[PDB]
Amino acid sequence: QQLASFLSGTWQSGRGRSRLIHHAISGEALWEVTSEGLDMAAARQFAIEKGAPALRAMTFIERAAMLKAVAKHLLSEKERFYALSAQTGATRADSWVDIEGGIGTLFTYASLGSRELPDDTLWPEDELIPLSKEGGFAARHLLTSKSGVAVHINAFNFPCWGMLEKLAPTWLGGMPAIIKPATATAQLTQAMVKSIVDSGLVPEGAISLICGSAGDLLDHLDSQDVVTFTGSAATGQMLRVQPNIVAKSIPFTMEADSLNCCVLGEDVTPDQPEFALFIREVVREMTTKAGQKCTAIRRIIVPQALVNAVSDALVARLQKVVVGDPAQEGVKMGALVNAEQRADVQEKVNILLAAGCEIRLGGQADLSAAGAFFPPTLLYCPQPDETPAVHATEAFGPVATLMPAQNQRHALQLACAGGGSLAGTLVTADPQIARQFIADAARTHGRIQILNEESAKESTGHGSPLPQLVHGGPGRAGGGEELGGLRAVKHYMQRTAVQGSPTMLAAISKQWVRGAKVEEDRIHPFRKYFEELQPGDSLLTPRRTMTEADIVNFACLSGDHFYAHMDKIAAAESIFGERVVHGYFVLSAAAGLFVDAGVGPVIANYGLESLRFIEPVKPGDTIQVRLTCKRKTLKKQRSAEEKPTGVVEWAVEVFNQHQTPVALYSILTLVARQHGDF
Amino acid sequence: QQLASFLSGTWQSGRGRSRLIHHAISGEALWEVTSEGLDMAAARQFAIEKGAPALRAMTFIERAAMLKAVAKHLLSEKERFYALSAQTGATRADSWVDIEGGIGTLFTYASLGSRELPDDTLWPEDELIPLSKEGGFAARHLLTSKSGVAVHINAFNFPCWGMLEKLAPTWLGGMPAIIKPATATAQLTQAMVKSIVDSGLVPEGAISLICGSAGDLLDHLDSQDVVTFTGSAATGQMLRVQPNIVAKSIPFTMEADSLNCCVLGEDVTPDQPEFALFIREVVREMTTKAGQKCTAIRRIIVPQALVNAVSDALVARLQKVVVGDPAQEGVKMGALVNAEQRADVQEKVNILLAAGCEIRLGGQADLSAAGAFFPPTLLYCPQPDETPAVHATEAFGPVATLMPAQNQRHALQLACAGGGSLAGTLVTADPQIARQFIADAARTHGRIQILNEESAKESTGHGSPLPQLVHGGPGRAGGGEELGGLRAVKHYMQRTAVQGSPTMLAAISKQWVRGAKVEEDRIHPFRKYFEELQPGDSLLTPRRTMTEADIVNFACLSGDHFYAHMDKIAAAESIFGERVVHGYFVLSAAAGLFVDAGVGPVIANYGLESLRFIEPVKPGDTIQVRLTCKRKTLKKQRSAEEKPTGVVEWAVEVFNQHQTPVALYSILTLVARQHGDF
Amino acid sequence: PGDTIQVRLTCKRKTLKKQRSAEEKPTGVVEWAVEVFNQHQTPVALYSILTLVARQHGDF
Repeated sequence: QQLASFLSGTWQSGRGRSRLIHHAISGEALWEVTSEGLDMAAARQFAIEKGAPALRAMTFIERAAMLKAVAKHLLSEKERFYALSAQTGATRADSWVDIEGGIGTLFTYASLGSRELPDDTLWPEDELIPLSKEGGFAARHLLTSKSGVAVHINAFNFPCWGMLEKLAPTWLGGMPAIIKPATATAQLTQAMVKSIVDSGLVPEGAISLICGSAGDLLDHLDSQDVVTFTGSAATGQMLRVQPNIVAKSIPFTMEADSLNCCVLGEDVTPDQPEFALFIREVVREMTTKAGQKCTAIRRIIVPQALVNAVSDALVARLQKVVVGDPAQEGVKMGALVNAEQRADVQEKVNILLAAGCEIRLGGQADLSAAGAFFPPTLLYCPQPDETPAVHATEAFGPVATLMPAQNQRHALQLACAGGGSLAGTLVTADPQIARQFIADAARTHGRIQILNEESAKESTGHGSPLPQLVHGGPGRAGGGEELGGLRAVKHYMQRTAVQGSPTMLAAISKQWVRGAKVEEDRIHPFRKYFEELQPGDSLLTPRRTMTEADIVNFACLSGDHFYAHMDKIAAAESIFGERVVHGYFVLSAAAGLFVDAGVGPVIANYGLESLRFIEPVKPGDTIQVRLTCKRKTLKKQRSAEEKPTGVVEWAVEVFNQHQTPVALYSILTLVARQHGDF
Repeated sequence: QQLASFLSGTWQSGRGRSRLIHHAISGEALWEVTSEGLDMAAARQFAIEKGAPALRAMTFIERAAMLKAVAKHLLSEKERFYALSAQTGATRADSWVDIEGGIGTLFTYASLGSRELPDDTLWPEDELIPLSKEGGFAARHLLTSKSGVAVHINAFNFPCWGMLEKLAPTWLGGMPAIIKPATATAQLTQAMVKSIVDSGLVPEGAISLICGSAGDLLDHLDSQDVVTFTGSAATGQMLRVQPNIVAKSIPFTMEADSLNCCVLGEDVTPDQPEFALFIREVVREMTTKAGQKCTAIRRIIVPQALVNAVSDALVARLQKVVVGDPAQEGVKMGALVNAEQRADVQEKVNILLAAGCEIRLGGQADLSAAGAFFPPTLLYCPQPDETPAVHATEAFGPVATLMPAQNQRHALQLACAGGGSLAGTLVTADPQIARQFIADAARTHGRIQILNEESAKESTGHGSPLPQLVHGGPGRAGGGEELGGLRAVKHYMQRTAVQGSPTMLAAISKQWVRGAKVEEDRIHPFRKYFEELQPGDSLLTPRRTMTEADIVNFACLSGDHFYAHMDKIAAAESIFGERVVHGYFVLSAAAGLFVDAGVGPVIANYGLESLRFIEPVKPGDTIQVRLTCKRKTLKKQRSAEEKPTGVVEWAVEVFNQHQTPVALYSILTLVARQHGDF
Repeated sequence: PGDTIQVRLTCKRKTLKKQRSAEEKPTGVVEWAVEVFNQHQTPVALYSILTLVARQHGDF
């Protein structure tokens, strides 16, 4: 039953030297995997000629909606994925984290995209940068999709999460994806790819899959493609010096093995809740998915005095973990994915012992049984700062090393001796200890959690990467960065500075910018439905002369009697030199000048975005407002009942009688549409 | 006279095989350069043991002040720099570009840093991310300095701008720098390093200088270091696969040779001003410092019909450029820097001719003269889309190739045929043309300018990278990114997600976050001076019950009679279902509840940052405000006269009587300090 | 109009009130001196206000 790979739009396989996928529990070879003789160049050309322009023609909103649809469809069919995940040696909870976290990543990126990306195919990322004095020359930065294909080489740990956490920003960025899973678990990736393809929800050529070897696919890439790698450091570093990849300046992100730490702060005593949650945390991160997560804890750093009590508690809670076939009731920790991984973990443990580690629990595994089971293992390092192997060697399984520290600073040095890690944890109740730990050791960790009693009730965990937070680390951890919210979307896009006149920048951005041409229409802009509005639709209001009576009435009604408005003596000694009008009254009176009173398309206001008070307004000044439609963003109907709306941002400029701007800001509104999209 | 290297705090030189620095005009060898036998490992250790912690102890405000002081001291002594620049073959305007642009980059980064970086040693880049339902578990992203040293390997084009361009963000990020200029022009870099060092304005070990070869410096770097390279693509791609750099995941960004284009829009005709400014632009970019800038125009793409007119105009304007010794009155364009560079330019021109290019203006130089002069060379390519060498070969001199296009889209394809460029220019007057060009060709360009009549008045240029805009490009341009404002500062820092309870995150951040512990005083916070204020100092105000009278009075005073407030019939079928209170009146009444009236340390309000209206406020509801000090930022006294103030951001939270929030926002404020720092 | 006023509020006289029972809250009577000045610091109004003020400790 050879495993097919989906490329050039067809399901096909290869012929030659194979590899086998065994059952992690029984040991039977239940899949054969090979991709020899497949035209890799044809697959790349297929993804580029028809997948990429199809994705790029969609606006960001349409791509986010497509992410959401795909997530829903994948969620409806999760039972198939659970049944396949059972073959890899996972309990129901590990398959849960993998499956449900991958789909939840899709949902999170869909939400972020809908909420904060433009309704366009281009993405203007910052505000307009003025580069002159009369305003004829300005700049802003834009992001456009790269035109190539994204190749994601994933590791066996998370066959579904590891694919979707990369796939979601790849599509949100507008790029097709060629996915190459790890051979040892490709059967679970294939089924999810087949589900996505058979849903009909994504464009043709937007997703390809290589089961087996990539062949010479990297030799055919050019500078508009991107490559991401997850796995062993040797394979990644070999890929990093790929002659084609270095000749074309192809972006390459690497995520290697890291030695994640968990530190116990000096301030805690064994009679505190922090001690118990620390023990529970170390055990959970040691034992979930048999400790095969990239973020699983590998080094435990405790104060010298606490070592014996900590070791007693760890072995006590850790002996109560039953390893076996999760289909049996009473099993809490399954097996490694194959006997090869078991041999690798055993030889790493043997290296650590040969380099000066004592067994506290279960160092040797049954290296002959059918299932790839490993017993939970807790090691001890007595000379932590002169045993350099414990800071470089990572057994990729339920194995962790306890080690002592001193004076709360030796612990920081030991945490940094890892050489760059993905995740670290500090259990403490003292906020100053946590400040010191961050300021000293954040530079070697990609993610750090301070774990006290309050955070422990809803904390997601030491080993769980959330889609909103970056996932990566320096040095030993590869150097790359994933999952930083929209930070990940930007890795599939080119950033470009665009210089020119404001009017040109407005036309290019499809958003109005300061100083650009406007259009006046003799119909108030608040009477136009969403579709009739264009950026640059502008209204000059009538004037209102400020008076002393306005200062008095506003101070009274609001209750703000700040001396700058109500005290002549104190105002004379201020920077302005006399009494001025309240800034909030300038804001309110401006709204009074431009707001259309009667029922119309404008539904809500709900938001003001960047208000600066530039010049003071005095009694005797006359103010006037220009209201320009700045940006529009359609909102997708989440049902057939909801009335179709869109978001409109408006630029507001308040001028005095010298045409001098005295206030600048944006308002957000909800505006109704004439045509919904169900 | 041998050029010294400043490493380990001492001025020293090397002994062995040397390179010679010849005068570009006369040809005399006036410097000898070698660094053999210098302890590079000692230099790096000197940078990281005393330069790096010294820079890291400074807040971003102090490092910005140090940048400004260094820029001033450099500007005062610019005559020496101009004199050493004369030796390189530069007219007064080219040296002005280099010297004043480098110093202006320092000034700009000082300004950006003092204006928008925290008064701390850590940089919290984003707002708090809630990760729980009850608010016990959240996260935000921090940036902290890396521990290592930054090695900047610079090119000969811009010996002053090329160093300070990288040095400003390196220091602002808290990293020591080791500068390695190009040997051919290291005399100008040495003098600027001498100025900086004998100024006494920077910490010890914050800048080192290697004149000549780098020896084995790259072999001794670890994961906390960063490397940058500008120059030849072969040398950079060799550095990219340096075995130590790849084994340790050391960040490495490369900038190489790019074929910058300049398209003429289909809309323009010879009778338009666009045509004249297009000619002027191509000629200025061709002849400024002999066309030796990385952003010089190399490919001119015009419509097939305009080809002969453009070729007449370019030749005419370009014969008027007098090349010679710029010390002679009447010279407009100087020499190249070396006879070696002149030979390289000549052989690139010969390759282009051998690949099918027509001479339009002189293309043969004097390969025996003492000065390294090259005449302005304008080539012609008759069949642009089938001679691939015109899109791959770059003569680093006063050489540019004219080529024809068709149908407005062949020109876009030609622009993209360069394989990734730093800069491109489109001359047009039609904004739709500009939008099409951007949307299709931004992905292969790092910077693009739309050049019309309005922008021509104050346009800084095609070839001048401004410090606010990114400087880089994909593919053939190396793939790197520089100068993007604070974007470049973040390349010398590590980004880290920190999860925990809001109280822990507030301690780590030194800024109050939503949900964190506050502290109340019995003294109103607005009566405290800057130094007495602490993030989290908080005031619960008294309550104000909203009535129908308040709605009527505010609508009357402000003029806003929007139906949701004043029309009970229309409000009946709104989403709220009855009349509500104006959001701006909620804002004003909140200010009335918390603002202290009497003269105190609070000087100005001037700002409101992120206002959302969460829930409607109805008549009969009672509101109460919690005002919390969120973030403090000291402002440096720019004289001894001005009063010392600081910037305080305040968190405002308005609650109704169910303790439900109805408005959240921040106010900015100027607060007087007790003690200035002159 | 154009004059600026400022007030000094001074506690003038305190008089404790005996609790009628063990139930009623213990208050006292405070008379306050009020002095309103204009910007030449000359007084423009003088008067006293009476006030009921809550006590911390009753005497049943």
